[PDB]
Amino acid sequence: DLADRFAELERRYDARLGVYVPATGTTAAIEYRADERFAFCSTFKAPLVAAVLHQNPLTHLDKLITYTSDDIRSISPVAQQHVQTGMTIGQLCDAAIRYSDGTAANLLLADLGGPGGGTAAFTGYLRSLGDTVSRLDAEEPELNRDPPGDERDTTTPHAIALVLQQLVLGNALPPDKRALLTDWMARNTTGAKRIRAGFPADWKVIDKTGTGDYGRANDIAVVWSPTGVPYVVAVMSDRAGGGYDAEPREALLAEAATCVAGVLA
Amino acid sequence: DLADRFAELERRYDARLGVYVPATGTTAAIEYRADERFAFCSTFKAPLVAAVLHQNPLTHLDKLITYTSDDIRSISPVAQQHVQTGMTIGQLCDAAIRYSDGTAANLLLADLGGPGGGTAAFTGYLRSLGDTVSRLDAEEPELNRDPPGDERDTTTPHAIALVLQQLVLGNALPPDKRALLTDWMARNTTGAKRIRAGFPADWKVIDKTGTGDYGRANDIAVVWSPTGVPYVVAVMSDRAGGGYDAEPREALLAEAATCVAGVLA
Amino acid sequence: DLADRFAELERRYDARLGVYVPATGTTAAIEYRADERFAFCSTFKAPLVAAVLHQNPLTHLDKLITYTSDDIRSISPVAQQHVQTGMTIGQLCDAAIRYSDGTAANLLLADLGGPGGGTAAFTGYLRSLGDTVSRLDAEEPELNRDPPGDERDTTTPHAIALVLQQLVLGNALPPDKRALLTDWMARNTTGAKRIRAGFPADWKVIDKTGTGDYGRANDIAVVWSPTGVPYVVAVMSDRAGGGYDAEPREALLAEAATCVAGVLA
Amino acid sequence: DLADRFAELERRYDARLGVYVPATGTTAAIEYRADERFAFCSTFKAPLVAAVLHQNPLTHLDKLITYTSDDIRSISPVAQQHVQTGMTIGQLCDAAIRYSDGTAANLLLADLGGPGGGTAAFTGYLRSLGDTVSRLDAEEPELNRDPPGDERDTTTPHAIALVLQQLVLGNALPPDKRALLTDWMARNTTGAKRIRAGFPADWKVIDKTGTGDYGRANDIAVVWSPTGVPYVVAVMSDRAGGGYDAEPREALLAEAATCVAGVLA
Ligand SMILES: CO/N=C(\C(=O)N[C@@H]1C(=O)N2C(C(=O)O)=C(CSc3nc(=O)c(=O)[nH]n3C)CS[C@H]12)c1csc(N)n1
Ligand SMILES: CO/N=C(\C(=O)N[C@@H]1C(=O)N2C(C(=O)O)=C(CSc3nc(=O)c(=O)[nH]n3C)CS[C@H]12)c1csc(N)n1
Ligand SMILES: CO/N=C(\C(=O)N[C@@H]1C(=O)N2C(C(=O)O)=C(CSc3nc(=O)c(=O)[nH]n3C)CS[C@H]12)c1csc(N)n1
Ligand SMILES: CO/N=C(\C(=O)N[C@@H]1C(=O)N2C(C(=O)O)=C(CSc3nc(=O)c(=O)[nH]n3C)CS[C@H]12)c1csc(N)n1
Repeated sequence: DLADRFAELERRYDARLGVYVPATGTTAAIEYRADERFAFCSTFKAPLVAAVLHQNPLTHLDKLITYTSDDIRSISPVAQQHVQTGMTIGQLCDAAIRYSDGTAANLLLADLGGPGGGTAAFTGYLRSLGDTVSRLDAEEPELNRDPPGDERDTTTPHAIALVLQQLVLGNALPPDKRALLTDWMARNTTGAKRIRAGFPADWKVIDKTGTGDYGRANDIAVVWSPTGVPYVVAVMSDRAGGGYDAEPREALLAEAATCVAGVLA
Repeated sequence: DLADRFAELERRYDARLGVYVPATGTTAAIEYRADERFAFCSTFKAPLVAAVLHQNPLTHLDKLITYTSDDIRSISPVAQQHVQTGMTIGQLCDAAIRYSDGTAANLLLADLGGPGGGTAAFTGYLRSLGDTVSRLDAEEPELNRDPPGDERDTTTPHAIALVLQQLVLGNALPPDKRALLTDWMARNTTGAKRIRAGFPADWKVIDKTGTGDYGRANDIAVVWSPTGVPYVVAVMSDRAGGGYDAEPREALLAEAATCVAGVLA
Repeated sequence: DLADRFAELERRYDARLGVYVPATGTTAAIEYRADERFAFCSTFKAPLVAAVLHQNPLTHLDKLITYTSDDIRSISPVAQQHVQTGMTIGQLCDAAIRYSDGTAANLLLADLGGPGGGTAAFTGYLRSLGDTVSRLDAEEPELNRDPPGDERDTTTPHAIALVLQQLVLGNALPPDKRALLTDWMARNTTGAKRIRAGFPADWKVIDKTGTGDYGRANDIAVVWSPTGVPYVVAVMSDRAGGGYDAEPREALLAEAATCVAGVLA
Repeated sequence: DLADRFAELERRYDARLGVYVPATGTTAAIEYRADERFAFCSTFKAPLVAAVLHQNPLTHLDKLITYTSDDIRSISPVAQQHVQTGMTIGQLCDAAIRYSDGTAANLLLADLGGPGGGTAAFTGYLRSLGDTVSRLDAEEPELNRDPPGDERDTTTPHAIALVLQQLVLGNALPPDKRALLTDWMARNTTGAKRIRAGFPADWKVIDKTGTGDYGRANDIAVVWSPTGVPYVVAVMSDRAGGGYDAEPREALLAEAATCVAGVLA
């Protein structure tokens, strides 16, 4: 009867909603269109940062990347402030996660190197995690604009929830780097109205948002109950019936999250 | 399946849990032990203030009540500091609700007058509101200590939820007096870890708690969704099998509330 | 002033105000009528519990005292609830401090034993702390009623501040017992509108209030700066010019504390 | 003696501190570097909203402003989530004040119109209020980065306090519009550790913060005594000797506020 409530939310917001919460020892998985494809949008920036941490000896975080105003593409609140100074890899990681900085993500992808500006290597990083479904094909901002049904730049709530589970709660990264990724998501500034708005204040929430055209609004999160039990929540949505210009509905993700909180409480 | 989650909570906390949320236009009633009896404890102080407001002109709120050190027979955080100054009816209403002041409640009961020091007149007021179930039989502090199974000083989640619905959302009180009751409950200091802890921060919660021996912990609340839609939530619990000294589990009420929030989201 | 502002408070509230803050390494002492005598009222209950703790092994805390309703004099919110059960020394300590229970204080005095119902031995305990000025002569409730100028049941802001400094910050008690006394004062329920109201919330305040006739209102506190630096604050007041029923003005004490906070910041 | 206490705070925090509290009927002005220039940082957003409120009917708040990803050039916690939805003038006012949203302020400056993207018209509004000292020369984020000694984008504690006094306590705005400005500042999310942290909990505080490079940390507030007596408090600081990256010290502002509270108590 959770599917009835999610399909109810879909009706309310004229949206397609994807929800996945991996099973734990105590709780069964929650699955609503969990294996349908949804566009990454900025949610790839969290595993992208893990890709950078994984293949680099950490001192790489201090490597200074310079760029020009021609490189500033999509919402980049931090990169627009540093054309003159450049930004270290660490600052690009910090910016890409906490401010969803689009230029920072492109520079970090470029740092992965290879064809398609780093997107083949980023997909390849996902494969190293066991995710054979997801793919990144374009950079910011084009990766938000693929039409509905196009498999490029998509993940599934199932696939990305499992990816995030390994990155934050599992062993994808050494504890060294794991802590840096976790802290950046914990101090994310873009998620206040999504999964975080749907869980009671005394649950801890770390998350990475994603937003794009066709009313795409995602949030992937790790949440901790007041007793300290972790759950991974992937909530993805789009509103393709409204066309390219369809507006994201953040309240859909908050309400879907509150529904999830009630099953996990 | 909500009932299954409530039974799991009852198991987790060694508690008996009662939940009632009255039906609305869009939502069905939520009922768990909705018609079983649970001890009022201080939850009676919310309708008590309404009873005093109901039978008195607003100007009665300024009447100064004086009392003695002999009247301090229970936890009275506000009245204890005012034996020498006296206290206004308004301040007793404020104290009974916001600080659960025990002496304030006895003075308001006496202000109702009649047999049992006001206890008969308070019950009759509940009866006048359609509450055929509830009964107040003692004053503070005895009304918290009736043994399990004793019908005295008990209500049901169903009955107290319907009482509270009429007081805050219905027309039991004129708008001026209703606004005073709502404001006192809105500024309550005792409910932070109960229904308020289980609802997301962007839901508005006004409540009146109750706590007693036998692990008794209640919380009656009016909550507003972020869209401004009101619901009445009565959550009552005790741990009576664990004896007189059983500790209340506030976290039980917070978790029950999170379960309810997920169904109302 | 500083003395101009305290004397302005005396004008505003038509009161006599005594303030003492012992010198530290960083701050000079604060003194306003610091050596004039003011009535203890319930502030003696904090050193009384220290007297009881010092004289006895912790196991003494479990000793059960029984009493009758004839012993219940003065404001005794806890002892009124336990005539039939009796109370252990520990809960008598708890009640005397956190609820200013007058009956609990008389029983604890009796446990000190000796002439005057324990008041000579309690006085003697203060002398062991270096306080040669203060004296307890009567029990509850008579100790609140001495006329102005009468030296009985009086202390000075100077003497009691240094008494409390030794009990909480010094070594009058072994760390075991020091923690019990400190925890009781930290969880006091009667001081919300006195020294606690005058200090910013991120200053930690532990206190013991005192209230009596002739507008007597005292508060003795240990406060901790946000960086963790402790100060002892004694604020004592009376309004004897207005006679026996002069009302205490709690707001004088909150304001005096705010003045003290401003010099300690 | 207050100036001595401020000079010590300045020593302790390696900071330059400016404090102004306008005179009242009962209290003298408090002045510490009241006429030295400090950078506005985001404290200008409070009179900015006042300017928008003043030269437009209330219904203007419903006007929908759309903007692009290119407009996100500073920390914009609300506006970076509404590139696709737009934001009303009302929502931009809310955001500029409560979240210090940088894009929101730039969009509001554009709504003021005129040369320099609105910076001339906003300064002209300060002139109409009698502020001959303050000037805004740049938009977000440049106005936070001017070097020490540069007069651009600066105000004084004296000037900003007098502006804020007129806006909240005077008659610069009609009461309908005055209440919106007051309410936004009352619900500000950024000031918990500054003037609000330095005042006792029972003082009402509404404020607008500013933070920038060179250790700049400002807070302008209106505070109400427990008696309901209002004061305007401007506290500004920088640590400019420590360079561009010198860290702001919020505790300096809280301690300065505690000093002022002690004088106003
Ligand atoms: C968790 O998100 N909540 C936010 C929010 O968006 N805050 C952001 C966050 O994490 N921020 C940070 C930073 O990155 O450290 C900062 C620092 S921004 C900055 N820091 C520098 O060191 C520097 O050299 N330049 N700049 C520009 C302040 S708030 C913003 C918020 C805004 S108002 C409010 N109550 N919360
Ligand atoms: C004879 O009465 N017995 C009482 C009693 O005084 N009951 C009253 C009642 O219903 N009250 C309420 C309230 O409004 O809930 C309360 C709960 S307020 C509270 N105090 C805390 O210290 C705390 O940590 N959390 N909370 C929530 C105070 S007792 C009074 C009692 C309380 S616990 C226990 N074992 N007995
Ligand atoms: C800091 O003080 N603030 C108070 C306040 O007065 N709280 C008190 C405090 O510490 N209390 C305690 C207790 O003694 O533990 C209790 C428990 S009283 C109690 N416990 C038992 O186990 C029992 O068998 N019987 N009884 C009667 C609850 S509130 C009161 C307060 C009132 S409303 C609110 N939010 N806080
Ligand atoms: C180029 O601009 N540089 C800025 C800047 O954008 N300044 C703005 C300004 O005045 N702002 C304010 C505010 O309203 O006070 C703030 C302070 S609020 C805040 N910051 C935190 O880091 C945090 O954890 N919690 N909270 C509540 C955000 S930056 C913005 C900056 C911020 S810190 C720094 N070193 N530079």
